[PDB]
Amino acid sequence: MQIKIKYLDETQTRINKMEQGDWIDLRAAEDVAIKKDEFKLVPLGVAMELPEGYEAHVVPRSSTYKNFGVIQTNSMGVIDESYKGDNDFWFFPAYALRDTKIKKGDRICQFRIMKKMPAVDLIEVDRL
Amino acid sequence: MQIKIKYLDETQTRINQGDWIDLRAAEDVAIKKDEFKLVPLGVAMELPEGYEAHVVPRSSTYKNFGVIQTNSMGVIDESYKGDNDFWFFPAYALRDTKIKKGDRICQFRIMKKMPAVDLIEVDRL
Amino acid sequence: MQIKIKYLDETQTRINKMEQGDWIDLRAAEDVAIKKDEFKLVPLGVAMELPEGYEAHVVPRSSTYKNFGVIQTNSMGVIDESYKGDNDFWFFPAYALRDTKIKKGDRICQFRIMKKMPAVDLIEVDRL
Ligand SMILES: O=c1ccn([C@H]2C[C@H](O)[C@@H](COP(=O)(O)OP(=O)(O)O)O2)c(=O)[nH]1
Ligand SMILES: O=c1ccn([C@H]2C[C@H](O)[C@@H](COP(=O)(O)OP(=O)(O)O)O2)c(=O)[nH]1
Repeated sequence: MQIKIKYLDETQTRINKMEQGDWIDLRAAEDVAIKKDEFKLVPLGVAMELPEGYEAHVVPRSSTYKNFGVIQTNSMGVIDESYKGDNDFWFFPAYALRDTKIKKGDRICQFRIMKKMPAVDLIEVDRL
Repeated sequence: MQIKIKYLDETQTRINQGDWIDLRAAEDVAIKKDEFKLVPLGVAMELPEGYEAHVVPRSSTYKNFGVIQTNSMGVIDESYKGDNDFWFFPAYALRDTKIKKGDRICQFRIMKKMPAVDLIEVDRL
Repeated sequence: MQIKIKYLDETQTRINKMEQGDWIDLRAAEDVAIKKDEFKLVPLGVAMELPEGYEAHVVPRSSTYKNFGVIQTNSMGVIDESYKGDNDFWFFPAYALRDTKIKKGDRICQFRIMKKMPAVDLIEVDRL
């Protein structure tokens, strides 16, 4: 199956090929400084069309906290197959636990795709 | 396949493919900066056999409410299916905040449970 | 399908799993004290060889916040099949929101396996 990827501009680092199944590192599109106890949506400089029936999950890297002192505010980001527009760029929602500087090109998070959940009928009941 | 849902009361907003599903606050919940509260979602559910639920914030949850989910991602097992097994969102407030009854606060999907696997102890890898 | 598990030493409480595919709790390998607003990588005292083509995901137990006042700084840890060396021990990255103590043996996080994402073609495009 395939992913189509548009970059914000020619200066964004092209990302890893995916012929092995490993999660794929995504990078800051520009310098971002965040003060302690402040929040920033860090641009990742990438828009994607994911295979039909799939979604992507985004979490921080293992060394993200050590190096940058940030947590991801939504825990795990979900990118649906439908977020496939030419302006549908990806962002890492960063809350800083300490004063920090993130530089353009720094790897800041990682993503993989997964099959979206199957067809389900929700049915209300009065008692389990 | 089917999920059976019981709602806490008649006032809870009935929920609603493949997309993750929005869950909502069952009552008003005020949380001060640096304080924690379990936010009731006013739903109990009987998931399909051999499936579990995963619960994460919505993308806009932090912008709108200034809360983070303290367990990162909640796992609701197939076996949490009793009549009193209502779901909760564990919220830590990074600023003073006010959640209102009915506000969408998190979202869930189901996923097949891990395969049968045997843990074997070895003294070296 | 199996997982090979090596323990740090004899004093580590062996980890049992449920026949059903429940997530599996892991424990702290030693007594760890963490101050408010400090970070510690909490050793779990286990190294594992996961089945081929699988990865593990590590999240906190629902009760970890209430019992120990810590969040997991990477949201959800990804353990690849490749992290199967004799000194590839697993850790829970903990940030304390209050002064806390975690005891040796305490069940603090939980894991399951999942198949790795399938081989996919990343293909750059000028517009979506
Ligand atoms: O974010 C979550 C996570 C879990 N639960 C439900 C399912 C869970 O079984 C119960 C509380 O479980 P527990 O007995 O505290 O521990 P365990 O998670 O091993 O069941 O709450 C939630 O409502 N929200
Ligand atoms: O929550 C976690 C996340 C990962 N690891 C392990 C697996 C990982 O391989 C190693 C850190 O190595 P890395 O090379 O910084 O990251 P990765 O292997 O994720 O690229 O720590 C943990 O013990 N706990």
